[PDB]
Amino acid sequence: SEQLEQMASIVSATRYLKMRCNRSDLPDEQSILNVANRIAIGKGWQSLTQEDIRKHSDDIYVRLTRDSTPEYIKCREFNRRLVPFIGELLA
Ligand SMILES: [Cl-]
Ligand SMILES: [Cl-]
Ligand SMILES: [Cl-]
Ligand SMILES: [Cl-]
Repeated sequence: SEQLEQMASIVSATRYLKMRCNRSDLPDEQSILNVANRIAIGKGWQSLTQEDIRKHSDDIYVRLTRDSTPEYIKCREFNRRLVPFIGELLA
């Protein structure tokens, strides 16, 4: 599912920021998943569950850690790209 792929990618990138890019300001995993579930339900996505998003996000995260891009560039790319989602997270 592309909606699941999308949501899971946003959640895994946010985990990457928290774990490897010092983003102490971001909410916890439960909060992030709640917000992803809220967002999905607003977008009319009824099939997506927090467990589906969480499981796929785990798998994406592993792929992200293994990617040979320098870690600091990963951080810079995600910090720029997640600005909208982080606004929903902190709202
Ligand atoms: Cl950092
Ligand atoms: Cl759910
Ligand atoms: Cl769930
Ligand atoms: Cl590196």
